[PDB]
Amino acid sequence: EVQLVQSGAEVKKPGASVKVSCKTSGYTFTNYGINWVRQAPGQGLEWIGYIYIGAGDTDYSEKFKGRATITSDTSASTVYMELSSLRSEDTAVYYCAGTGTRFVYWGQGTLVTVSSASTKGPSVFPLAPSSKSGTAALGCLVKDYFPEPVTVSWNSGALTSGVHTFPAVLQSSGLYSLSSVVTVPSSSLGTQTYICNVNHKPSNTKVDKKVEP
Amino acid sequence: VQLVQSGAEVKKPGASVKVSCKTSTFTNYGINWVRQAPGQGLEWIGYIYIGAGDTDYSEKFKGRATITSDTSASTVYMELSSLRSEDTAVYYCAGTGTRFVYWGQGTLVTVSSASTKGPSVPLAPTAALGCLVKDYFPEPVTVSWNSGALTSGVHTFPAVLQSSGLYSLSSVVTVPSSSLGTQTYICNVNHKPSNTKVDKKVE
Repeated sequence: EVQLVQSGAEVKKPGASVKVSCKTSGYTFTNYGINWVRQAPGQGLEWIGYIYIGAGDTDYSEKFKGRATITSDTSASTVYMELSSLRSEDTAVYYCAGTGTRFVYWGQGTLVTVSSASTKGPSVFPLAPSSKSGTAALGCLVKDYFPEPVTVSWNSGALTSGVHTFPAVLQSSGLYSLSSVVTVPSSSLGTQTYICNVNHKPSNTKVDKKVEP
Repeated sequence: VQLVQSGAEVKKPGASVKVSCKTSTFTNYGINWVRQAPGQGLEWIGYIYIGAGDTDYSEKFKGRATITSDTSASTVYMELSSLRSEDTAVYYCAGTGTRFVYWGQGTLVTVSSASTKGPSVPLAPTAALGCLVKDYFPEPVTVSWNSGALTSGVHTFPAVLQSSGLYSLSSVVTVPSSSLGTQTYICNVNHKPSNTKVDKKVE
C-alpha cells in the first residue's frame, strides 16, 4: 500500500525554523512529486510549494519568499519542507500530497505551533448557574495554559453524564484556553457538591475548583 | 485568481449534493476534489483536467461521485450520490493552473438523519462569563456578546457532536469583576438554520 508518513508535531518559538518530512513507502516509481499545503486552525488550506523527486524542480507560492525551501532525499524517499523565520501566524497543520499531479495520497499532517510562551499552569475560573437557570449548567474555564494537554474531570471522574469539554483554542498571546461544562438536574444543586478537577501535567499543577453559588 | 466554492449544505442520508468551484476560466487547469472529515485527515475524490479532459476518480467514490465542468464560461462541480453519515466533511477544490495551485475555501456538507433544532442557551461566576449552547442541529452557530460590542476576552470554543446527533457549544468572556452590576452582559447566539436568535442576559 502507498502511504505518506510525515514527521512528528513540533512546538517552535517565533523566529525559529521547522523542517517537516513526508516519506512515501509502497511507491517505487521515479515519478514521485510531493505537494506542501498548510491549514491554519480555523482557516481552510493553502499551498506552500511543490517538488519533483528526480529532476528536482521545486516551486513556491507568492506568500513565502525565502522562508520556504523544499528539498528531497531520493535514497530514503523523503521530501522535506523547511519554513524559516517563523511567526505565530504560521501555526497550522502541514500536509504533503502524493504521487504527482492528482493528490491521490495524503500524509497524516504534522502540526507546528509557533508561540512565544514557554510553560504556564492554567488559571481555572468556576462558572455557576445564573439567575435564569429543570436542568442547570456548571462550568470551570481553564484559561491561559501552554502547551497542551489539559484533562478535566468532574467529581474526580464520578460524574460523566452531561459533561462536555470543548476543544482548546490557542490565543493571540500564545496561550491555550479551554472550557468544561456539565449539565445537572437543578434539584441537586443545593445538596450535591461539584468540583472541576483540572490537570496540566506539563506544569505538574492539578487544580480542583468547587462550583457553587 | 481565486476559487470560490458553493455554500454549506445539510442533507439527509441517501440524498445527493452538488458542490461547485467558481473561479476568477478553468480551461487547462486540473481541478482535484478532496474532502476532510471533522478533525480528521484529507481524502481525494477525483480530478478533472479541462484540456486533457480526463476525469479520474477514487475507487471509494467511483460510483457515487461525478465531476463535471460548466459548458459556458468556467465552473467545476462535484456531485456525490447516496449520502451517508460518514460523508460529513468539508469538500475542497484545488486548481493547479500555471505554477501555483489555488485552493477553494471549502464547503461543509453535513449528513444526518437528524432534524433541525434551535439551541437551548447562562453561566455566571477579574471574573469570567459565557453561556453554553445545548443540543442543536445543524452546525453553523454564531455567538457574540452585547451585539458585537464586547470583543475583548471573548472566546467561543469549537462545537462537539453528541451520541444524540446534536451539537453543543461554549462561549466564555472574561471581564473585570468591578463591572459586575454596572455593565450588563448579554450573549447573542444566532442559529440561522432554525431562523432563531436567542439573547440570554447573564448575571
